[PDB]
Amino acid sequence: CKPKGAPCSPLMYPCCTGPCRSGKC
Repeated sequence: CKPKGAPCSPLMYPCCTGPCRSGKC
């Protein structure tokens, strides 16, 4: 799971905690 500060994609990179904050966790 993508950690805080990392780039998240609601499609391919789901944040560990909570939803993707529009580009980052």
